[PDB]
Amino acid sequence: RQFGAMLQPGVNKFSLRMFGSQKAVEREQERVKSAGFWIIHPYSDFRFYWDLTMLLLMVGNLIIIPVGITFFKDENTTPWIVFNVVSDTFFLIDLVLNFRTGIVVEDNTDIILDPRRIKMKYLKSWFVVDFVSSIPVDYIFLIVETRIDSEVYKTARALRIVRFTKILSLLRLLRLSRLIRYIHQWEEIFHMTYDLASAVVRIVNLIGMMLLLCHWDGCLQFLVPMLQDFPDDCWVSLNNMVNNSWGKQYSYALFKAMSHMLCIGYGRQAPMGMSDVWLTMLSMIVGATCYAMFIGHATALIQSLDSSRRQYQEKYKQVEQYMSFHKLPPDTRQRIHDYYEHRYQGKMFDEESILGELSEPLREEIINFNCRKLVASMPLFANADPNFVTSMLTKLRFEVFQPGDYIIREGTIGKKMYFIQHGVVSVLTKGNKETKLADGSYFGEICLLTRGRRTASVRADTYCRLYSLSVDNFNEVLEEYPMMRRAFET
Amino acid sequence: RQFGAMLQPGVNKFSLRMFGSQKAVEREQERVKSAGFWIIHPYSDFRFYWDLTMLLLMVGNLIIIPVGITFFKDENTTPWIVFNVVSDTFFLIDLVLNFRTGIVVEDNTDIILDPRRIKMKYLKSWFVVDFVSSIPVDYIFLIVETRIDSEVYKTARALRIVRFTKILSLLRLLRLSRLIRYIHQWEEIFHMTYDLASAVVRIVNLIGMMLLLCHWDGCLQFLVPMLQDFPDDCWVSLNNMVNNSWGKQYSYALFKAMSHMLCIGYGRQAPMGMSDVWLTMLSMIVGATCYAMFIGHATALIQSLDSSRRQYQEKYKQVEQYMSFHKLPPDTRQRIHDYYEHRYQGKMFDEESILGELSEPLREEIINFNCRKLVASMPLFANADPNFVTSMLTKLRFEVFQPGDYIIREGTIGKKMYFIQHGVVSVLTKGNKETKLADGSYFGEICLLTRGRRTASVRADTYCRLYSLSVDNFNEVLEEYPMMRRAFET
Amino acid sequence: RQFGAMLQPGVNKFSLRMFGSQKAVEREQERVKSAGFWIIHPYSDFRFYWDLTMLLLMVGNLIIIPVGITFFKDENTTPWIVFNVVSDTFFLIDLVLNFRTGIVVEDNTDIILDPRRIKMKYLKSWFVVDFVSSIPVDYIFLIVETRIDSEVYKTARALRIVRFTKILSLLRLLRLSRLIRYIHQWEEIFHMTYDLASAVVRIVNLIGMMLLLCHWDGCLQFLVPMLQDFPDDCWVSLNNMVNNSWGKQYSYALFKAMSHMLCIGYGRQAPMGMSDVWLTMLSMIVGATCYAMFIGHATALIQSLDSSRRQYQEKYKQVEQYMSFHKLPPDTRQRIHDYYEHRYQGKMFDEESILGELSEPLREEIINFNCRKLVASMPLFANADPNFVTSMLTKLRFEVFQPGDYIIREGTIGKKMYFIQHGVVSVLTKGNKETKLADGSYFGEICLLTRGRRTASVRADTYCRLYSLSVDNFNEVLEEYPMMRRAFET
Amino acid sequence: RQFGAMLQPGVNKFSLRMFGSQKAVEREQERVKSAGFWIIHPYSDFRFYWDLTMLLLMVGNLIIIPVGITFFKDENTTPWIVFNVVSDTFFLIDLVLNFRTGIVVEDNTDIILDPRRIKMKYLKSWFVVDFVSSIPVDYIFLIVETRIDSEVYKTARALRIVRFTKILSLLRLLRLSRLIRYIHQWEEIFHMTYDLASAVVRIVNLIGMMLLLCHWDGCLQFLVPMLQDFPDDCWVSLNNMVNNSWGKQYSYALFKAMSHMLCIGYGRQAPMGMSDVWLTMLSMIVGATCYAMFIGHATALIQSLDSSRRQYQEKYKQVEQYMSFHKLPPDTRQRIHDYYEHRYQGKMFDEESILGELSEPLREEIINFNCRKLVASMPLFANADPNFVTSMLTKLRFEVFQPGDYIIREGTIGKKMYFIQHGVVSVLTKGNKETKLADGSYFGEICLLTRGRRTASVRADTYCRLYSLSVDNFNEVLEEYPMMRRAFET
Repeated sequence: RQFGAMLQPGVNKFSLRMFGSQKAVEREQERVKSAGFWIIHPYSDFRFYWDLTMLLLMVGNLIIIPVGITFFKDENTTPWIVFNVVSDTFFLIDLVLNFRTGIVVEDNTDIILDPRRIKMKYLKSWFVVDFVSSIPVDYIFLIVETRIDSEVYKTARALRIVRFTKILSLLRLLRLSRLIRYIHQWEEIFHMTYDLASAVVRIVNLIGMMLLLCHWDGCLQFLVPMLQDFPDDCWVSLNNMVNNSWGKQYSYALFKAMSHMLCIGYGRQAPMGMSDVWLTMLSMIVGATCYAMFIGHATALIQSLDSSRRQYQEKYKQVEQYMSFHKLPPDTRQRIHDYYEHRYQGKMFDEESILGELSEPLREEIINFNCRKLVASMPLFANADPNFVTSMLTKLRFEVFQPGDYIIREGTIGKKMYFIQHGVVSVLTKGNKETKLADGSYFGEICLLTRGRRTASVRADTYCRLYSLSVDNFNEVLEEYPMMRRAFET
Repeated sequence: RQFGAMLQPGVNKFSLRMFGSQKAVEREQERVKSAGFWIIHPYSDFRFYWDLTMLLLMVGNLIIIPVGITFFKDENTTPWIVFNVVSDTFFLIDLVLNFRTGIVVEDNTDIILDPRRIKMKYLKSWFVVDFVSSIPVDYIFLIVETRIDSEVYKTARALRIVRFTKILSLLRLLRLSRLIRYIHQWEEIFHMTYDLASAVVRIVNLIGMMLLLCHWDGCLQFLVPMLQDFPDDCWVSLNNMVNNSWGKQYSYALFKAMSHMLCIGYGRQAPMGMSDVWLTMLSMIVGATCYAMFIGHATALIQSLDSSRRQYQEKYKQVEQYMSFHKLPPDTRQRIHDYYEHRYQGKMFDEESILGELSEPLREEIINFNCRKLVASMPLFANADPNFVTSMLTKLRFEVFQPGDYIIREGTIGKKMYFIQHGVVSVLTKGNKETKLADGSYFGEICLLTRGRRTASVRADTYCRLYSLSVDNFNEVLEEYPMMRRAFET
Repeated sequence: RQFGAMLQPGVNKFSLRMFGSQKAVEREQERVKSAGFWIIHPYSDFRFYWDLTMLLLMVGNLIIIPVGITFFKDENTTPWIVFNVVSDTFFLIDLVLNFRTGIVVEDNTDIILDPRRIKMKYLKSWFVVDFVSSIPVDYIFLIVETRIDSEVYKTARALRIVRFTKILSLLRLLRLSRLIRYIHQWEEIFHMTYDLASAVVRIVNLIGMMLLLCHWDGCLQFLVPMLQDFPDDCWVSLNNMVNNSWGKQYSYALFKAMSHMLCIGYGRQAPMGMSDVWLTMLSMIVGATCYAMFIGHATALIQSLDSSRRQYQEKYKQVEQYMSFHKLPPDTRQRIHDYYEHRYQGKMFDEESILGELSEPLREEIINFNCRKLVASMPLFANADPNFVTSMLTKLRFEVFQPGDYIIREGTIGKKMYFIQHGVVSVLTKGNKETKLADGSYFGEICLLTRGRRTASVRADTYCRLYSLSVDNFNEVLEEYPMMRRAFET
Repeated sequence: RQFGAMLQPGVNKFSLRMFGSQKAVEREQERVKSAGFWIIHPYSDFRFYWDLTMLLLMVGNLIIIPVGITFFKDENTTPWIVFNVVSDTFFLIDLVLNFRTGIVVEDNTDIILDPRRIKMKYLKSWFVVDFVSSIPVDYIFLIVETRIDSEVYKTARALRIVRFTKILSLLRLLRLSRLIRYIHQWEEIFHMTYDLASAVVRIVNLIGMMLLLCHWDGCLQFLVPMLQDFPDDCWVSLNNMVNNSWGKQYSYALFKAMSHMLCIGYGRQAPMGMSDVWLTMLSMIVGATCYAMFIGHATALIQSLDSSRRQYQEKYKQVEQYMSFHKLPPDTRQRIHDYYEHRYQGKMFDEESILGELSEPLREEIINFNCRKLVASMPLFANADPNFVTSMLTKLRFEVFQPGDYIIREGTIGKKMYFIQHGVVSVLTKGNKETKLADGSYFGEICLLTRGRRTASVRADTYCRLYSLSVDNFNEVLEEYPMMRRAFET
């Protein structure tokens, strides 16, 4: 009874992350607990360990089945039959426990209590191939022949029947369907892989798929000549590899299939019999098409890694052509380039969209973390309450000046007041000699309470990073807060 | 007379879909019925079955003509002449009924009653090649020779004349023009294919076109050596395939042409005579260029299948670089990632454009289906009339909070009221212990009629999916409806 | 004197198009006539015919020079020296008249009267290579040897000197610089080619460039073995092509170079001497890199032909994922698909940008051509003056309803009035039986003068294409026109 | 002591550019001068010359190590040991001075005074491979064998031990890690290379990397047969290259590796022993995959050079489909094309974004340089002060009319006044005969002070480039300046 608890998802970094909170974990735990009979939750640690063992089984079979069919004349030995029957039992349990399982759609739990509803969905999608690739069809074929024909050994049928055994045993490698199914599942369901698109994981997927195609192709290149008992014009009988060892035969047939794949050649020579020509042609067209598609795939998947730099390069070419179209002096043309490279750093983003997409809690977390220590330094705001403070902070603006600008103009209208955030400025006066501010200071206070002319003029001494604060936004926030609208006059 | 009714489009899932309503079907039915003489409507079931038979004919001819020209020495037998003449009659009827047909431009009916207007358009576009590829030009050439030269058998001309027969019979495979024409027509005119761009259909189109080019190339590789009567340096005479059977000759010449196409080799060896070198060169350059273009095509057509996921990946890289550029704590950096993955689910869309593109009926169908049961639950709105209801519902906003947010802040200005749509929240009070709402409830009613301070503060206990409802939009809709503007005070 | 008039641009479809008006043609005619000495205007018919003859010369030389150097032992005959000297005279006149010519930058006339200013620019860019590839350097080398060495025939130097003649005569094929220069000039300066990017022209450019590289590569593959006098391990001496004819030698060396280019093989065999290995390696790497770059080029240039359809496919995938994310009934999911396919027709555009980019004259030409006959049909507007009419028409909106919509709702607020433009609607009333309007009618008049409730309700009977006309835009235009603001009340 | 000054960055075009101002240069100079012990600033001329010498060393070793291992039987001579020990000393100093160095992150100085903090970061990243590739591991292996085994010469171990010496000496070519590290550093840190993405530099990087892979592959193809002492089926022993010279052996093994890379063939023949087959297979798959990835890379990097022209082509195809969708007369369809080609010149930009991205100083520099001489020409503005002038100039608009437009309409409302900037217009009157203005004039003055009807109507006689100036923007700027609001009435 207590072992029936692993069949429901638990507290685990993967479940916790994909759910968000332990409360959500127990939530589904109960959503499954709506069940009467044991239903496997797809995220239940049981099914994860199941699928791990079954991934090992599927890979072992897809690698070992063809090599055992084609090479190893008289393949039935005391082992390899234990192997096929153990694999068949595991995959039959896979077939059964496949009906009684939790499906997931849209990341929304689809656990379907109705066995028929899950059974119907499985029947539609994959139960047919899983059935055809679960039962040892070759063994039941051999059986319905051994009983019917006593003279099978004496008759030519047994040779036909051994050829049919070797051909029908090839069904077992439709389990590639389950392999790709469970891999896609436990890679997109997997979160640490769902991130970045995991170009490493995806390209290793692709390398594995090409290597498997090439290895099955090699075993095929050797199966088809063998079935016809090595005619005098099959490569196995011109390369004189009839009496060789299964290592050399496999290695060289894999050589041929990989030649055809990369379009580098045929092998030691060019096909000479009709079976060779048609196999070479099928393998050339399939291998070369698949390889070129895989490489177009990986090329696009790599050139999608520098997207946010290609986009900055494009936006700067547009700035270049605007500058040209107005024929700007090559002094301003250099100031502009400096400013761009020192604002977008070879990577584009948008502090307006990327804040119109976030929710209000996240908007406020970023805004607060940015402007807290800055706006808290002023006395006229730090004394107010968080309502007014963090309803004002949403009017701040980002600004990246350049060494030499007149962030303020002497004796001029100062409609906005600035809050510095980085770099260092130097306020200037005709009378006063020098003064500086940096890394969290604030200037321009003479403008907020009353409008007039600025008593100074500051200069960016390095790449300052001020935070703007206008007055129209100010008094719009202000008229919402009469409480502090009254007290500012004094 | 009654059979002249199939020449006009009818009620049919394809016609119904491409027209929209049975009224539109009878509409055109009459637009064609503007005719006096039988005019084929391009969508008339007659022309569809016509084009089906003619597609079968064109494919049969493009596959059977070259193989019959090149191989089969003394090709004229009791069959194959019946074949050419039946094909010629069908294609001549195609030529005639091609003038008297309905053309379609922009999906706007172009049925042109004026025979001259349709005849002139056909003359301009394709009547010339269809004429050159309809009449058995080789037969009339042979005839204007048999009568003129009695000593044709005795003279060397007959050998010249049999070579010219075999060359001029090659015109019949300009019907590829009609094949691609009718396929493009009955694939874009076809709607279930016009959807998704039908990558399956398009890639099968491309595979068919490459296979046809490669098969014509094989027949050419064998035609050109044969015409010169197998010189001692043509592959047919070094591979010792003069006395072979037409199956082996075809299979191996197709082998060579496919080698040249994929750039895997020449064949058994490298060309040795000048005709071989120049054929191999023409075939190499044409095959390799065409194959590489087809594969660039299919690569782009496959990488256009994950567009709406590549675009989410790009937008998230921009969020990454915004986060970096402000150096956010790796707690907020994780909250943001969670929110994104749980709002755009690896697929981008825009509920603002995708509603500014739809018409007003569809805007209202989506808005209604979304917010009906939600806004109907409140008593203060369900009692009003659809005018006010569905003129208000256009101010609702979508919002996806995160487990732990303070969707409401305790004792704070509640300028907007929320309508929940999913998940589950938990209102909280200092005095009250607990309370919940979920899956279609509504809270925040104390704010609409009168403005003040919220008596509570709620928390997202899971990934809530509330629907916002402000008050400025509210009273803007309200001042449009004085009827309910008066009654809300009580 | 009168022949000095062709040196200035004239009235011609190319000049007329690239200038806009015959007044602009005479404008520049005078801008050049600012000259004292004959200056060639780059668009002067003289320079166009010049460049045509010179394009013929450059192509003839790039094809004939290598074939004459490598093959044709003892190449100096009574012809071919006339050929080199005529080509040298034409190209020297090209060098001279290259200084005295009109340059063009930004499509802004750059005709520079100052000979020094044009001379300085030419010196910087291309005068150096044009000088090195104009004078017969091999002839002056031969001359400074014939005079210095009487025993040249007797000495081994003459063999060295004939090798140096054959190598130094290779300079003449730097005229490829001029070829690509003049082609880019007379293709982008050319307008009918500057359109569409002329994918045909550009891909033929690329095919020509690959064919030229491959042909020079063939001549090189034959030059380098020959210079060493056919060592016993050069392909020319294993393929036994020493005593062959220049046709076979050229054809097969071009074969080899094209093999290396496409990466299909080497030739009859694989290199065996060190010169062969290093030539084959240089040619493999250069040919294969260049070919793959050309094909990436042409692939992108073809996949840039269906841009405005790929973009519709992307926008519709985003509509698909919006529909999914709200789980819409598969009835609305089909209405939406119908509307999209019947509004954007598989091709995206933006009637807002494409009207914010045009000038005001073009804005008014399109707006007028669209809405003239429609707005003129109403009596209350046709009686007003073009000022009010065409200041109102800028408030019209485009709208594509769908068979079955209630374009008007019965007894409802009709804030906008519609002008039909296509399709056919059917107004409905409880009392009135039926009525129709189509293809240029207008309805909804009861709303403009006075606001109330609509006395009817219309339905889209086919895919109507109405033109909206609101009342807020109406009275905003109205308050600008008091003249007609007064008279509407009656 | 004074030599300890080069260890800090100085005044230099690279430092000056990457910092912005000499004040910033001395700023960091002091930020480093926060140090007590000599710390290498990564931009210190010392480290730049260091890295130059070390780049020379790394390239020399990556080219000379493999060629010395594989060929040159009995490689230990009086030279080459001096070479390995000098290289080892330089690279060990690299290892030591690697701990005591300035790191840079985000272009923000990361100079870390704490030796442990820099040491810890280096330990994490690359100290491990740099240690494994710094010490002569093969020499210490040989030493711990020479002392232990006196009978090493007599025993079979010495042959094992010479094979292990030749294998373990291969560690030294992990310095490719440092090579790519220092190249990426001194190419992105390098600014003149960081511009344009420097497609030239990047493609030369890629060509160098492919050439190095191919050269190591050649040396490997020769190392692996040699270690097994040239079995009777290694290409070195079928191509009969055992007794050859190291030049021929190297050149032909590089031939083979480059064959496998481009997928052109194997070599003189196809592998025959198991070591040959497996090397050829490893080299085929690695070389072909890497080459195809490099070429996808370079293709995308070249097709990213015409981005701002591809984007204009796309925007114009959208204009084409808008024109079609409204079926415009092919006169307007030509006017529109002329206007586009003469406004966006085959290159797109956005004078609104590209001015919303710039700071306020740069906004004002471009605006001033554009409109200074234009707005200064008018008397009513030039007499005002820069405050009003340059607060007005931000309302100017750009506009490109077309020869024949009525920039003004006769006797019409002239809500905007124009400032010409290029081309030439011709004002017209019923009474007045003719008049012109061009290249910096100004017209439309009768409208600003008082509103009425224009007394004239002008025409674009060429492609004018006026600068618009509305009146609503005018009086909005005006009500901000009462000073000049009063004086305009007179």
